[PDB]
Amino acid sequence: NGLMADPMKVYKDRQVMNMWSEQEKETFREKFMQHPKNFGLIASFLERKTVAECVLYYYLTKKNENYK
Repeated sequence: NGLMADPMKVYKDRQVMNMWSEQEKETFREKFMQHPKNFGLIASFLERKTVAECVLYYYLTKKNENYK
C-alpha cells in the first residue's frame, strides 16, 4: 500500500535508534509483543526503526540484563 498510512509513534523515540530505553522499549516491545514475531509492523509504525534496523533493539536489551 501507500496512500493512507503515515508513521507516527517514533517522533518521541527518534533517539531510540541508538538507545532504546526501558520506557522506549515499551513501544517497540509492545508492538513486537502484540505482533508475535513479525518485525514488520513493529518496524513500520516507528519508521526511524526499520525491520533490519530494529535488530538493534533486541541485542541491546540483553546487552546489560542478559535476559536471554
